[PDB]
Amino acid sequence: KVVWVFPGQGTQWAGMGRELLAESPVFAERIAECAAALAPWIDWSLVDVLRGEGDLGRVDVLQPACFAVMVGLAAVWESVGVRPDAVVGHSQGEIAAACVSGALSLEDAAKVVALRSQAIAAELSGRGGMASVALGEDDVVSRLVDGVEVAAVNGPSSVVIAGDAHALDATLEILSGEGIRVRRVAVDYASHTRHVEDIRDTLAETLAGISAQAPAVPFYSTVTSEWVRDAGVLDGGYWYRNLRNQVRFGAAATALLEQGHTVFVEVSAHPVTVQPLSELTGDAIGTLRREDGGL
Repeated sequence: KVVWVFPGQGTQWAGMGRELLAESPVFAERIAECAAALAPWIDWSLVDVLRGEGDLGRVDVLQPACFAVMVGLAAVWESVGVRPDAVVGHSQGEIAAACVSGALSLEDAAKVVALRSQAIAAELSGRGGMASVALGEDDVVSRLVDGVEVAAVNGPSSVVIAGDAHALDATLEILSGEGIRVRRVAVDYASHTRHVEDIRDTLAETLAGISAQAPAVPFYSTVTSEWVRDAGVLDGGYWYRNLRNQVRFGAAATALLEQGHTVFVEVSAHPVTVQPLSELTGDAIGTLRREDGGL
C-alpha cells in the first residue's frame, strides 16, 4: 500500500524547479494556478523565487514556495496516475497532506499556509533552532537540559530537538564533550516549543472559517497519531496544535507499517526522510535531489 510522505524543511535549495518548470508543462500550469491562488497574500513572484531568484532565508516566502512546489509535484504524480492509498505529512508539509488528500480545498490550504508562514515570520524570528540528534528519545530525555524540548521523534534513535539558542549551544557542547553525532540546522526559531504558546490568539483568529471537509484519501495525522474520518475536525486549532505539539513520526511510521502500507514516497526536491524511515523498513523512494532538478 502506497503512502505519500510530505516532509518539511531540508528540501530547499537555490533554483527549486527552474528546469522542472521549464520542461514540465503540467507542473508549470499547476504552479501558475497556485501562484494565482496565492496572489491575495504574496508580495513577490512565485515563479521568480522557485527559479532561484529570491531570498531562501525568507521564511514566509520559502514555506509557501515549498507548499507550492509540493502541490506541483503531487500534480505531476497524479499525471502518471499514482493513486495514494494514504497521505501523511510532516509538520508544515502536513498542510499539503490536507490539501491533496481531499480533506481541504487548494485555496483554503494556500490561505492557511500563507497565514501560518506570515505569523511565524512576524513572531518566531530569532527565538531558537533545530538540533538533529542521532540518539534515542530516552537517551535524549536523559541528556535533556532545561529550556530544550524534543522537536520531533522520527525513529528509534532519530530525534530532533529545539529550544532557546543558548540552551541548544550548551547541550551541543556537552554532546561534543561526549563525542556523539549531533548537528545544527540554520533556522532562527524553535518551533513546536513553549514559544508556540505565545502567538495562539493570532493563529486562532487567522485560521477561521475553514471548509475542512472529509478527506478523500485517508489521512493518518501525527498530532493524534490516528486516522481522520471526519469533516471539520481538522481545524485551525488543529494546525496550531501541530505547530505546537511534537511529531511522533517514528510512531506514525510504525503504525503505518502493520496496516499494510509499504511503498513510501518522500515527495520533495531533496531526500530528507528517506533514511529515518528506510532504516526502519527500507522501502522509501525519493523524488528529487539537491541541484538535481533536471528531468
